[PDB]
Amino acid sequence: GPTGTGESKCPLMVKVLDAVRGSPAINVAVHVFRKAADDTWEPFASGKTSESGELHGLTTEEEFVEGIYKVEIDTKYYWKALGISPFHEHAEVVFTANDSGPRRYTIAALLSPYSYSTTAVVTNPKE
Amino acid sequence: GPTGTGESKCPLMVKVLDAVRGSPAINVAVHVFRKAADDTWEPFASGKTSESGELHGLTTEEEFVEGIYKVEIDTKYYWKALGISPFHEHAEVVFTANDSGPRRYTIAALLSPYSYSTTAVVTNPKE
Amino acid sequence: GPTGTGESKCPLMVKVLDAVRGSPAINVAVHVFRKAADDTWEPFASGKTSESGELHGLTTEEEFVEGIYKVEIDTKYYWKALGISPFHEHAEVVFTANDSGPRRYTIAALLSPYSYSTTAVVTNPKE
Amino acid sequence: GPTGTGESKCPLMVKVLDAVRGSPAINVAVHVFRKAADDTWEPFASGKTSESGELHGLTTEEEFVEGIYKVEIDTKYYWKALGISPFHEHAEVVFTANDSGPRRYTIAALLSPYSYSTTAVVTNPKE
Repeated sequence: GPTGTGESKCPLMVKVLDAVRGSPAINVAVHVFRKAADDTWEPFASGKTSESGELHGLTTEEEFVEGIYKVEIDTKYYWKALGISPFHEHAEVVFTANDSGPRRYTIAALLSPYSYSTTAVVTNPKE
Repeated sequence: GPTGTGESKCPLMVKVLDAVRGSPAINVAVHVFRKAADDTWEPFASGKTSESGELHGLTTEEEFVEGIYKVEIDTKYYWKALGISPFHEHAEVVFTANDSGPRRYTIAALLSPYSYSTTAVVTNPKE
Repeated sequence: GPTGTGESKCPLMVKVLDAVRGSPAINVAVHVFRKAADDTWEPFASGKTSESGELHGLTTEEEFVEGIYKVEIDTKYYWKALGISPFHEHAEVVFTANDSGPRRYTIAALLSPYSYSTTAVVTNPKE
Repeated sequence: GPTGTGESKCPLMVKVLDAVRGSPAINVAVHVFRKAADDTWEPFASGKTSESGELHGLTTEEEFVEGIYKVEIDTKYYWKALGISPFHEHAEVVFTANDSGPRRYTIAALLSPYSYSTTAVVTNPKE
């Protein structure tokens, strides 16, 4: 649907859960970078998790080209605002998106102070 | 809404993901038991995961009384149909539901052959 | 020797870690069970996790035969001492032991108030 | 001694486990980095995981000072040897080391084609 920037049929979605409260991790900053030609990391998109703990509308299909991306979840300020001191500075996820035709990626993350898991769920663009 | 048996505003929902394929764990058997008065386990409800890897309509609010329940995910036949031999016979989750007023429980599970994580997300009945 | 029910060779070890504090879980109660004839759970061995979070010397090679064992780790109380109300009554791991050999089974567990991940590390013994 | 860059006291250990095979991950490449002045990543230490999946003797107490270190574990290739196409380029763990002490840091990681969980076990040394 929408082309350029925005939501569209969300080709990239992020979900954060809180393993200490058993609730969605609300208002967590997410920073997406893409591997640019000079090998450095260029800012691709950014956003905060909603009440449901999800971040949609990060990019559109026409913008989400092949490449390597890194999803940075700023987990530390999340715990610090909770008064808890955490171990990691953030949690990043690096991958090759789109090198065999367009896909949908759902990057899910379970959080705890001294531990974290990440899972991706990829699907082939359906109606 | 609906009272007795069925879906309603789903007071108990289950979600299974596949950590080896990066996809929803489809058609996995889920068996829910409740701690009956004689301490044994009585069958409460059952179902299979859908295409989205979720199981809804297990019970209604009026039926989901306080108590201890065990959600059995029959992970082994899941992997065996995939030709993979797994380590656990199944994955169960035991908890005390409703001892402080009604809640909604989303039991999520990430699966792998020799490992598995489970997370619950509980919320207070909203509109 | 010591054999019977003690370290010796250790065919089964239990490791419990605390994901909120970033430390091992000391004094968690663990109760191993074996599946009996009339399909019930007969008490096998038990103990408490040490200050390093590992539980050694539960059974031995001569007594540890092929079958279905159940490792139930008592987490609720663990969290309770910590002044934390957890979601689970406990954590259990149901598996078919031995098969083609006594080998070595390590059961790992990572706990959070609302989550637990488990892993079995079955490796070949030589000493 | 050995100090400098070797076991000795081991302020930082790396543990890599394979959740698909139920075994430790042997020969995974791990590269530790330290955050430098001009906020970049200066190579610190590196090596390969042993047959038990642990990587010992990376740095030592005198050389391991307060700061931001980065443990990047090269998983993609690991899975590749296994004839499995993974989702991640690698796994990294970004953390502030030392603070109030050299202590001991254990970085645990559990891998799957589409997932990885990580945990830091920072415990008090006495030997």
